Amino acid sequence: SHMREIIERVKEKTTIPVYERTIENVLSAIQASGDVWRIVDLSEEPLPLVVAVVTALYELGYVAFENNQVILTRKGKELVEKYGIGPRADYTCSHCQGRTVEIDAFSELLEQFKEITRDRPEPAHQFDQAYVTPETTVARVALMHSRGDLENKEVFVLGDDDLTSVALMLSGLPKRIAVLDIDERLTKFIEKAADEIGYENIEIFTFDLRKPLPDYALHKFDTFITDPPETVEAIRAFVGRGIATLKGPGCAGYFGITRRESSLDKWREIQRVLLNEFGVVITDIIRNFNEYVNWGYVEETRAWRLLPIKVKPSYNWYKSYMFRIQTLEGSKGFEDEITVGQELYDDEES
Amino acid sequence: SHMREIIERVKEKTTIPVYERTIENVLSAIQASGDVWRIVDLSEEPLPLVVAVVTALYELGYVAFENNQVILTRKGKELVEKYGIGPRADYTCSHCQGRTVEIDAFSELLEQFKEITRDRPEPAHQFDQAYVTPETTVARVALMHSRGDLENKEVFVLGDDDLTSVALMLSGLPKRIAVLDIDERLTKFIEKAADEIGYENIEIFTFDLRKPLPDYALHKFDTFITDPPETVEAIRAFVGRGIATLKGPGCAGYFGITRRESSLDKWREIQRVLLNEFGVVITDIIRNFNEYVNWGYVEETRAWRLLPIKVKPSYNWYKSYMFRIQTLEGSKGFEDEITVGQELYDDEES
Ligand SMILES: [Fe+3]
Repeated sequence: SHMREIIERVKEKTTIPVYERTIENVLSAIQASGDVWRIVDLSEEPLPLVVAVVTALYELGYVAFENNQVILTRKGKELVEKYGIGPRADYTCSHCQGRTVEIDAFSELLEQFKEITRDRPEPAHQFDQAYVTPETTVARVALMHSRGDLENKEVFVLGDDDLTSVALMLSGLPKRIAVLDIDERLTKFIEKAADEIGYENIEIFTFDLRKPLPDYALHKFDTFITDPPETVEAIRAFVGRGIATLKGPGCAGYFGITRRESSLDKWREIQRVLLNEFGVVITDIIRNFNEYVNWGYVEETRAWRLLPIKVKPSYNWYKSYMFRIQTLEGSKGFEDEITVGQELYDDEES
Repeated sequence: SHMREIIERVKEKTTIPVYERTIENVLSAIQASGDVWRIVDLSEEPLPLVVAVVTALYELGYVAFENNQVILTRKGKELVEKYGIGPRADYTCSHCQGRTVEIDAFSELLEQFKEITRDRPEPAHQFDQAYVTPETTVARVALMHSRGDLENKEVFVLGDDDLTSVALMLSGLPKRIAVLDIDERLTKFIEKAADEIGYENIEIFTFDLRKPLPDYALHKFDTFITDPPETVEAIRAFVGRGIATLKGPGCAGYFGITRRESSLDKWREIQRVLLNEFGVVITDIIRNFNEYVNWGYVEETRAWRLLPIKVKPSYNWYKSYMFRIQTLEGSKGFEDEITVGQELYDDEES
């Protein structure tokens, strides 16, 4: 009863749920790659859970670390063989990078975005607070336009590390754009890009999000976009605040949810929030739509700290799914005070 | 108050919910195409609802029918300018048709599936009883394998007009495949294909789906795939039964849901069944992944019957979204006897 032993070992190391499928996913990934960052990517299990699993595996003799790779031992090869776990294949589409949309027609926008963002603020120095690639940004415009959520729409951008607002301005599509960010380096940069483009229908909000929305944000938008912190409670706050900015039925929201930091037991809870507390409908969930830029900022992670391989990731391993929602009769957002501080941003899953 | 008048007119014609966004979707579609089947495709509103809308628009002076095309009158154009409604754009990826998966690595499977099915049972002559293209079918295999849900897995195929089991047999991936279908022309053909391929791990079930699952199907599979009829009650039944065939947490379901026949209010109800009745998580929702073959079998539709345009579709206009779900701790299917009748394949959404 090999698998049962592995499961119990991993459970000693985390409170995140552990299933056989968990082990299997990791095992499958390992056979495809020895790179820890890719293992996390391919397994689509949360980072701390992969670290727990890999640790449990090593402890029990199933894996080794050799020439800086994570690898199956003789005993490991027997294990995957016994359970019929093959290496994880992938067929992500090479032109759209799995995004479902192609950006050929936004070639000029892409280029103008890369140029204008030459000296954008540098990212915060954590792997999970990076901004998305330019291609992601432009692919988001493409998506949102193709669903009819941009042209002559009033669009609210809640947090804009990504500089989605800049893209939106270069698109010429919206009627107006509001951005909420207290990062004054961001909002200043956004202003400058606006002045440079001559775009007049942009506004900067700086209210406290923990506080009820002001009357100039409440029910005043057609579409919002946000990237919430990966906790249920932050998703409720950020997405629910986004929903509360919407006018009424027929409006759209876009946001990112990761497999890197949120287990599928957490995803279930997030989905029940959206469908029961808010009463909206999820119209799209697109795997790895969002690709985050990698600067090697992983040195605080347990993966870096406590595992013997100390190789930085060599590609944009950190990706999130695009969720699209739409409002309907009886939909609602989250309008209460957000009464938890920095604890909003972490949970039991690290 | 133009818009409010149109909404009222449309509500006289249907019990499906009607929003300003509904009208907008349609109007947006009309400016992109005059082909009624394309209008339904681009608007992503259900067929009868689009009919209602077009009819209302026509009655109120905003649309006309000319050269077999649905077009805007002068008064219509003034309507869309006033409300800022532009033509619907689309950026679906050319290479993968939006599926997120490319099938170049499956060129041999594709060729073999087309050859082996040259003489397949001809479709039922209902636009919505069609089977999917070969490319759809191969793209499903790629998708399901990329998530680790095929290789040495036991796969339950509930209804198989699409002949997925045949693709799956040619792929060589699963440990075993069971198909439930009472259309003996199909199951016979599946047997013929299995014998021709030499595949021995295929089984045909024919039990009554309304009756509780037998002990040889209950909790015996790793993955199921089904295309349910589109009513809340039928998705509860078909998807729920598929879930009751799975072993436990960590198992996968794949099925199709359309925008053609199910309003987004309906999708909300559907996802509440999945998240609250079954306790499953939706890991992917990919628009138009499934493309159905068109043979012009639309003569029963209101669209055909009552509009002055009488052109048959010139392309594969009928498409559904791919949902993937995964089981988790506390997940459950639908194990009860179904007492409701054919009443299950019919809803007020026509
Ligand atoms: Fe593609």
